[PDB]
Amino acid sequence: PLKPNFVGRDADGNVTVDGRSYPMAESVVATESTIHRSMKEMAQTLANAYKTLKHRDTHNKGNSALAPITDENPLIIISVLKGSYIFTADMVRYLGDCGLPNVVDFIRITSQVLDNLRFTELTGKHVLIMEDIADTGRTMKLLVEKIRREYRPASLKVCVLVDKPGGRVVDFKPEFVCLTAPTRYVVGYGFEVNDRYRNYRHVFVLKPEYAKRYPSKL
Amino acid sequence: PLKPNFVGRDADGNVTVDGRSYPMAESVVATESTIHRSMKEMAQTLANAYKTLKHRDTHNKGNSALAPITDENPLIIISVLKGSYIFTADMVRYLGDCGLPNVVDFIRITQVLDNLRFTELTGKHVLIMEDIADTGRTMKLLVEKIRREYRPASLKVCVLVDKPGGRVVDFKPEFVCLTAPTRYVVGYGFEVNDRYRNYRHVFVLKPEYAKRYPSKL
Ligand SMILES: Nc1nc2c(ncn2[C@@H]2O[C@H](COP(=O)(O)O)[C@@H](O)[C@H]2O)c(=O)[nH]1
Ligand SMILES: Nc1nc2c(ncn2[C@@H]2O[C@H](COP(=O)(O)O)[C@@H](O)[C@H]2O)c(=O)[nH]1
Ligand SMILES: [Mg+2]
Ligand SMILES: [Mg+2]
Ligand SMILES: [Mg+2]
Ligand SMILES: [Mg+2]
Repeated sequence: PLKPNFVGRDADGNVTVDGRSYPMAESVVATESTIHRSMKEMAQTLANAYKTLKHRDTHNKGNSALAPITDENPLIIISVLKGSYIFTADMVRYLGDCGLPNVVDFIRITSQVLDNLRFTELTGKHVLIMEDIADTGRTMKLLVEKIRREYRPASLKVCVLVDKPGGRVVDFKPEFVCLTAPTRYVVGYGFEVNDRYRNYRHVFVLKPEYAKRYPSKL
Repeated sequence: PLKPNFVGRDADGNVTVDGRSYPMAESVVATESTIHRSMKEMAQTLANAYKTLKHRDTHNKGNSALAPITDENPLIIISVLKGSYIFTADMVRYLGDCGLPNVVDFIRITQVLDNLRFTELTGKHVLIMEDIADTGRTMKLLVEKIRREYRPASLKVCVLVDKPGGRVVDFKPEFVCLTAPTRYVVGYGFEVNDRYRNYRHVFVLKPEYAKRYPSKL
């Protein structure tokens, strides 16, 4: 993933990355190597932010003292399906590289809650939401409020792969931001049009003429 | 991921991979570079198996002819949560390298906890991506259910790990990355009460660690 990537155009005028054409792409927001550089650095930022904190001991319920973040009481990561699963898969491995014990549960929402968390012991825990992109801010603002009210974690913060601060309509600022995008619809590396393009290794601005390309329900 | 990993033992006799100690590990099943080599080879295998197949056109429903596998009508991948999500993340990008259009939806089972949201699977080629087959009961039941309820044109299973020595029902995955003995493994998607899931290598767990984390998450 961290081999340098070469952006160009083919003879048809389509964007290429490393010689492969992407007819749906207007431009390149970030290539694979750029994305993974930001994720590795972000994992270290996260390790540094969390590794000395303490929170409620649920490994041993007979204990009353707050406990360090360990395999016994790891950082709780809430990963928002579907858009975050690839991002989360790469991030948790880089967090392992940095020695930060964590466990992952998923929640699936619209942008409301389709699939609930199955972790039940979040009160008094350090909890980190891993989310694909913040645009108007409304989805995360609502999710953060929901988790805070239902569980009352010791802390609740958001890490996004991409922030689009130009789209904000509510006051919402993710504590941790890997990449920033212009105020456009992006696809690639988790981002999709009706699930297409999600498995690409780079993030692109979608051509407007592709926005309605796959209207048939899956 | 694909530079060869060094496997050793530290002064305490614990397994090391690239200088990092894993006290919960009895031994290494496969390191990261080996796993990713097997996944890249599997992605080519999958692309060869599917690239020329034809299935129902739901992109243009006015077309009665079967249609090739394309962005318009991709391979449907069902990924089994939670155990398959890292395997699936890596595999779909290798499938992209091999030019096989695909889309992923998730099903959560433990019993079915969270159903698919895709609904239009009739007459589609569908591939299940799963972490490990042991007794085979889990996949035998999932396959029967998907066949019955969705009626795909074809339904196959790709597992990261097969433990054929544990097979005790009529189930055989079509596509297998790695084959392992009948031992409990952890790392790279495999866990003990969610621990060790984010490690980059697959290990045999020490039996002493099997009950290390009894408390509900
Ligand atoms: N694929 C894609 N989805 C986006 C983009 N911007 C926002 N989203 C979607 O909208 C959600 C956030 O919406 P918000 O509530 O912040 O406006 C994201 O989680 C994602 O589903 C984008 O540029 N590309
Ligand atoms: N972590 C881990 N899980 C296993 C192992 N073997 C079987 N499983 C679990 O059991 C499920 C399938 O079991 P089966 O129904 O084939 O016996 C897997 O999806 C996984 O949850 C193993 O060696 N390690
Ligand atoms: Mg998401
Ligand atoms: Mg999504
Ligand atoms: Mg699970
Ligand atoms: Mg699974």
